[PDB]
Amino acid sequence: RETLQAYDYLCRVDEAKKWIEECLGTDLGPTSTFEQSLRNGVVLALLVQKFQPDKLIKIFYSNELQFRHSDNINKFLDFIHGIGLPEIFHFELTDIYEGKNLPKVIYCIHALSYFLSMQDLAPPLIKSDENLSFTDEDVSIIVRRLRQSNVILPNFKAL
Ligand SMILES: [Hg+2]
Ligand SMILES: [Hg+2]
Ligand SMILES: [Hg+2]
Ligand SMILES: [Hg+2]
Repeated sequence: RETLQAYDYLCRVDEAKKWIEECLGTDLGPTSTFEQSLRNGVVLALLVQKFQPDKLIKIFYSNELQFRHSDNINKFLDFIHGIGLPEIFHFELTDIYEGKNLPKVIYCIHALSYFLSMQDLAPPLIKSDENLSFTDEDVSIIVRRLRQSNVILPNFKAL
């Protein structure tokens, strides 16, 4: 069933969101729109900054003029490649910039969080509460997205 699959994925997104919220110490909006909110690269770039306090990272989020998403996105990619993590754990610019594989981005955040907490450089990702749920609207939206793509959801369990 697509609904059950949608339910599963929404919990993974919620877990990734909560982990970064805890890391950035800030509120990051609804889970149903979290993936889309990552496309401009700001949040991921802030994650980098946090782990590289000795480096100044120019992050762009101007509301007066359009900024280059890839600039913030490449900051995150350089970081996950720079710490030597396997390519299988990452995502590509297109996946997030064009939103062609947002779940991969979420999987990437899960992977990163595991490696980092494992090296205890950060608190661990936390499995969603068992009673954690979402509105049918949010779930149906996920189902529609799955019906519009050929994307296959990543293997979170194996993490
Ligand atoms: Hg779930
Ligand atoms: Hg965290
Ligand atoms: Hg933008
Ligand atoms: Hg990653």
